[PDB]
Amino acid sequence: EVPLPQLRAYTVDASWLQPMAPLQIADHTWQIGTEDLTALLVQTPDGAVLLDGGMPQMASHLLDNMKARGVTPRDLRLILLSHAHADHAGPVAELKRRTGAKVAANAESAVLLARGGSDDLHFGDGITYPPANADRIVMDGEVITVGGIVFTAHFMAGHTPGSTAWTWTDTRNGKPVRIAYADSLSAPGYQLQGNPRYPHLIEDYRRSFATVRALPCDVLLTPHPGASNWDYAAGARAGAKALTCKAYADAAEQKFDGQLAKETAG
Amino acid sequence: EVPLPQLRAYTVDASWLQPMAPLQIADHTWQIGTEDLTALLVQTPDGAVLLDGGMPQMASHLLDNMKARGVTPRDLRLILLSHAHADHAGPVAELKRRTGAKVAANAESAVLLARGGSDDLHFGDGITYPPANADRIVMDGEVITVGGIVFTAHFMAGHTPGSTAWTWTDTRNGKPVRIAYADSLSAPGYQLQGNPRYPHLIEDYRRSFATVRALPCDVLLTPHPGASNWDYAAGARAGAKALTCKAYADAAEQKFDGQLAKETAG
Amino acid sequence: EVPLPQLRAYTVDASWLQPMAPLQIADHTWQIGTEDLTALLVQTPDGAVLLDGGMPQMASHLLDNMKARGVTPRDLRLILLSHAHADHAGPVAELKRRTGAKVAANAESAVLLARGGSDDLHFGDGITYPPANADRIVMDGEVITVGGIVFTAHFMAGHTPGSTAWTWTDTRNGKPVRIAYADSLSAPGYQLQGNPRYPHLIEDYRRSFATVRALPCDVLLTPHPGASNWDYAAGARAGAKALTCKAYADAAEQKFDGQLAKETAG
Amino acid sequence: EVPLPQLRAYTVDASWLQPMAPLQIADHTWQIGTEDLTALLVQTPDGAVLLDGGMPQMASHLLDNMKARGVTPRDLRLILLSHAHADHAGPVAELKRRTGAKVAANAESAVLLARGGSDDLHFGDGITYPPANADRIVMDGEVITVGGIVFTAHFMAGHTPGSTAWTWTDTRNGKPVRIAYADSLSAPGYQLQGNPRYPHLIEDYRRSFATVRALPCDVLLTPHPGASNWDYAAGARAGAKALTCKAYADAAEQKFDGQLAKETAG
Ligand SMILES: CC(C)c1cccc2c(-c3ccc(CS(C)(=O)=O)c(Cl)c3)c(C(=O)O)[nH]c12
Ligand SMILES: CC(C)c1cccc2c(-c3ccc(CS(C)(=O)=O)c(Cl)c3)c(C(=O)O)[nH]c12
Ligand SMILES: CC(C)c1cccc2c(-c3ccc(CS(C)(=O)=O)c(Cl)c3)c(C(=O)O)[nH]c12
Ligand SMILES: CC(C)c1cccc2c(-c3ccc(CS(C)(=O)=O)c(Cl)c3)c(C(=O)O)[nH]c12
Ligand SMILES: [Zn+2]
Ligand SMILES: [Zn+2]
Ligand SMILES: [Zn+2]
Ligand SMILES: [Zn+2]
Ligand SMILES: [Zn+2]
Ligand SMILES: [Zn+2]
Ligand SMILES: [Zn+2]
Ligand SMILES: [Zn+2]
Repeated sequence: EVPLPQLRAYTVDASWLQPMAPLQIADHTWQIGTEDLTALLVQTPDGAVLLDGGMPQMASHLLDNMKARGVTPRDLRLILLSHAHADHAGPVAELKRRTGAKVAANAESAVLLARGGSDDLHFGDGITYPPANADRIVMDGEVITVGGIVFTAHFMAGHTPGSTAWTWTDTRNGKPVRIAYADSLSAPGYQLQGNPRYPHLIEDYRRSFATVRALPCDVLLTPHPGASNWDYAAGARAGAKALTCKAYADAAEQKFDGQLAKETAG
Repeated sequence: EVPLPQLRAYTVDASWLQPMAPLQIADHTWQIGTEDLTALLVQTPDGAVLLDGGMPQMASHLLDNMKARGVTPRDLRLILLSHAHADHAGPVAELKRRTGAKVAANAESAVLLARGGSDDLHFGDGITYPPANADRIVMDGEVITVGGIVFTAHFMAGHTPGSTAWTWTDTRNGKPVRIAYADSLSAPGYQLQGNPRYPHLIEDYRRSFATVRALPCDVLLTPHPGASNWDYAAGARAGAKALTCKAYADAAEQKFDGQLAKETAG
Repeated sequence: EVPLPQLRAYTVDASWLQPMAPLQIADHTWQIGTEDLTALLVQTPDGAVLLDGGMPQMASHLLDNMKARGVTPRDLRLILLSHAHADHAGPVAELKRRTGAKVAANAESAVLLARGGSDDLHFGDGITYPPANADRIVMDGEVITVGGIVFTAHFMAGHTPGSTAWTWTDTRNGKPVRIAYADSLSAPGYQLQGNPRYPHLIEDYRRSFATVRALPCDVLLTPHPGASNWDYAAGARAGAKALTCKAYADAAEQKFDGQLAKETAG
Repeated sequence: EVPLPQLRAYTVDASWLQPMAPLQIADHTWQIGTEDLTALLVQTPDGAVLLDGGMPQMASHLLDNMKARGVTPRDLRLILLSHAHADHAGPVAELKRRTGAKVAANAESAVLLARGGSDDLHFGDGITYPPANADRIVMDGEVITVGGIVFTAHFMAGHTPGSTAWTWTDTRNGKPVRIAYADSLSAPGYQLQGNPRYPHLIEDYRRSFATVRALPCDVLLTPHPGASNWDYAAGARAGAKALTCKAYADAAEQKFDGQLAKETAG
């Protein structure tokens, strides 16, 4: 009579999967992902750091762009994550197999990564990806140093329990540039109020808005570039319209408050 | 220009996903999966055992058929696996979350289950599923006893390194029935000779043919029923045409030898 | 010349290892550990819950006391933890092997449990125990229900990142009794200020004092009974001198402030 | 009355813990462990390989000897294991935290490593150590190549299910030297016959004797040097009395047959 449905892969907008050549953000920091998914390469004299990798099928493209930058597989030392959803941590397992890279993440992100995004608090098994293990667990405010670039973790739970902003100082034109890679603050299709799987969701989002507002932030980047008004396809003006961290937090909070009101009405 | 491809879910023949009501094999043993994927429920006075669950989307159907048999979620004590591919272990993680069940498997199956079938020796990441942890590691020839039914593991590596046959004795018409749930012996699209990820593949398959030939085997069942000539949709004659274990092993070896010859020619 | 030192097991006060018979706390709640380590059995019509198990060598004693209470290994459904140090989660792995029990814990506790307490933020590898996997990850404020007893998690990070208080309502003399199993608030030998492995340690402890002060709390119990002024060897007056949650929090904060001052002076 | 016993660390002969300076075996291969535990450093132009690390407390000594050889923590690329007992894999977790090293092991060794040697088939929880994750699972006969040195795995189950011999070709005096690092073939205190946790133990040991006898083997090394008649404290004559692989296998089989006969008589 009626068979059970076939499994459905989550399909994304084509721009999320559109390869781009490396785009320089600061002296050591490059966008090497796709037009609409951030994957940041930070290059140091002592090896490279990758912050996010995008979707699972982006692994080979990332390695190609690393090679274009002078980074061989052995040179990739560290993978950091904004959060462990399939569209940001998708290729981590494959990257670990193909490079020297080790993963550092907080406990919440580590457990979600280790189950490949399955049993998501909001999406169930709808967006799974290959599981990976974290090599180092980080705590809030902990620093990790690679070739003299210091990365600081700032927990900003909400979009996932383990959502993290990463900050570091690079240079540009001889002057320091405080880069803030702030995580998503969206809640796409989430039940916000009275969620049995995330009872303090609203409190965590409100704290996370405050955390983002206060980040050291000359340049804001986000996992989805549109969230911070980056346009990676716009070349020399890709970052011209980027939001401040304050503006990003304010916009996210206004959207969140609207969603809460609609949820109450729905 | 050209975006990377969207992820593709592996889609299966519709009969693999066609629910069926429980079909009794022996006094305590029932097929509760789909028309073309085996999932065996063994019911004892001390709880139930599930051998395989089929595809990931079959979890709720399995629980429905268990309930029809008098088995509540708390009553499911043990999940055993033939091998940890998505079409047999697919729903294990969800079943563990929704029942009291613990998983027993050999080390090879446990590591493949824990990575959700990713980095498959032959399929890469093409057939992933939600990862799950094994609660007990079993060795070759080890027995597990549930409510007085004794299950014996017989390793038969090849289709996966961890492929296992499970045997137990049930009853029918007052007489013992030695049931052999023998794993797949297919090698679908595999590189058999000189495979760097499985150097002794051919030797393992040949040993596994010999293991299957020698199993205690009044009734053979297989994860794909067609492999042992079962027809789960045929009601009272579902098992009438079933192969012996000897015939199953011989047929698998003849097919394997043909594949080897074609590989040499290709 | 001089060999490396032998490994040293952490040895504890003998009272921590002194078995005791079950001591009833409320209609369904029993202390079944040792004189100086709490292990709480909550018995319901639908199976039993264990909160903490004490030291690794306590597994058989716990099972003996469960049997004395009418709880067989199959009847133990759930293990909850205060925190995943060796003196409270020590026997969890063995209990999972020997019972039907599944573990529910927050992500921080799950990752520490899965590494058997190794690489502790403060103790390094000095207090390891057999690793175990969590079956369910809980979020702050999440409830788990067993046979109609509702357990609520209240995160109180500090002693470990994953430290949790568990609350439930039992009965006594026909009246509700709100039981609070609050975790340790000690910091034994910890570097409190400027700790690179726990940068927000002090902030987390201060929040945890406030959490404990506000718990629903007719009866306070603690992993080390002396912390809440229980005397499990005192029979019918074991709980007579027990602190309120408010008094426990106040005492812990005063001790913490003294330790901070001594650290500044040392 | 009588408290439960304190945990007992397994204490080893002092020579197992006696540090030694690096002892050269061949052009790229050095013993860097203790007088009575092997830990082999293989140095290549593309990074270093460590085969075994000895006991848990040896991590810092290993890193000191690596530094003496010109190998920094970032230069250690790969850890291979003979088997995952505490006296050979003890420091692996710490080495992974402190170096760039990734672990490659077979599935049996990986699962035992991941539980820190707990629930050992023969020793129970008597010899635990800090758990570690494997980064790569290897199959029998699989090769791993580092800086042009090719390591081949030869499974030799028995002492543990995952016991592995590793072979590679180095040079000495301009000529190839086929090095065989063969695992332990002892069965210390094991129940050999009818062991429910290892039903095919005897068959596996007999196959492993045959595997060892046939290894490519100009120079045999073993995890316990005395098993192959090495004397690491004897300087320029440390390896003079070393057994062939054939002689090692024959001696192990004669000892095994004697143990079997004593077990039958006991
Ligand atoms: C679960 C995954 C597959 C998923 C699916 C679908 C959407 C998202 C978003 C998301 C939501 C809103 C905006 C608009 S905006 C100006 O940024 O508010 C953006 Cl750009 C992205 C995110 C995310 O935020 O990570 N994830 C999604
Ligand atoms: C990786 C998964 C998704 C997959 C995909 C596609 C096919 C299979 C088979 C398979 C092969 C041959 C036969 C014909 S026959 C009379 O049995 O020789 C049968 Cl029925 C099944 C198997 C398996 O054997 O498990 N798995 C497959
Ligand atoms: C790491 C483990 C093995 C360990 C070792 C040693 C001590 C503890 C304590 C601890 C500290 C203070 C008090 C005095 S008091 C009135 O309670 O402030 C108490 Cl009772 C217990 C704890 C703990 O609190 O869990 N753990 C310890
Ligand atoms: C479980 C651990 C802590 C343990 C404890 C105690 C002994 C061993 C041995 C062992 C056995 C026999 C020989 C004598 S001989 C000439 O080699 O036959 C040797 Cl040297 C070593 C081994 C091992 O073989 O790995 N492990 C032991
Ligand atoms: Zn997301
Ligand atoms: Zn996203
Ligand atoms: Zn298969
Ligand atoms: Zn199949
Ligand atoms: Zn503690
Ligand atoms: Zn304690
Ligand atoms: Zn050993
Ligand atoms: Zn040994």
